[PDB]
Amino acid sequence: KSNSKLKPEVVEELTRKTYFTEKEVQQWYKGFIKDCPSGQLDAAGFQKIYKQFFPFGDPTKFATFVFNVFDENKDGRIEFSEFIQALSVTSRGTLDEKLRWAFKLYDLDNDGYITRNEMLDIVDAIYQMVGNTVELPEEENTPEKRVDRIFAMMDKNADGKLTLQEFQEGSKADPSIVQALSLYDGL
Ligand SMILES: O=C(Cc1c[nH]c2ccccc12)N/N=C/c1ccc([N+](=O)[O-])c(O)c1
Ligand SMILES: [Ca+2]
Ligand SMILES: [Ca+2]
Ligand SMILES: [Ca+2]
Ligand code: NA
Repeated sequence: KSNSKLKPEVVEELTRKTYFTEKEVQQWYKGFIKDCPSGQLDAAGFQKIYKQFFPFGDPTKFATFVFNVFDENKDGRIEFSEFIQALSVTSRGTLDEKLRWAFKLYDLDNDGYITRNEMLDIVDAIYQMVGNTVELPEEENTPEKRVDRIFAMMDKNADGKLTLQEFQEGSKADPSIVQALSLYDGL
C-alpha cells in the first residue's frame, strides 16, 4: 500500500461525505500521496500549487486565504480528508453549497458577517494574484470599486456587513456569479 491505499472504513467515510465514487476517492488519494508524501500539505506547498497556476502575479495572499478554508481543523496542515471534502464542494457542489463555502472564505474571522474590509482583503488578493498582465475596465479596475459594487448589490440593510442570507441572495441575483458557481468538474 505504502499508504497509497486508504483503510476501507476511511474510503467508505470519504465516499459518503463527497460527490466522489470510491474509485475517484482512491485515485485522488494516490495523487495526493505522490505530490505530498507525508500526507499533510503545508501553507508553503499550497502556495506552490497556486504559484504554477498563476505565475504572473503574487498569489501568496489569496492562496493563504484558501488554504485556511481547506484547513477545517486549523492545525496548519491540509490532510487528505480536508483536501477531498474541499475539492468535492468547490468542484461538484450545488450552488447553495458552493455559496456557503464561498462565504466561509470571505468571512475571515468566522463571525457570521462579511464586512467591507474582509471583502476588500480577499478582493485585493485576487487582483494581486492575476496581476496587471491585462488592463481591466475602468469601473472595476481597483479592488475598492469591485467591493463597492458588491455591497451596493447585496447589502440590503446598508450596515456595511453581509449576512449569509444577503450574500446568498445577492449572489443569486447576479448572472455572472450564478454562472461561476454552477460548474461541475469545471463545466
Ligand atoms: O489543490 C487544489 C485543487 C486541485 C485541482 N486539481 C488538482 C491537482 C492536484 C492537486 C490539487 C488539485 N487547489 N484548488 C483549490 C481550490 C480552492 C478554492 C477554489 N475557489 O476559490 O473557487 C477553487 O476553484 C479551487
Ligand atoms: Ca488541517
Ligand atoms: Ca466576519
Ligand atoms: Ca447587511
Ligand atoms: Na460520494
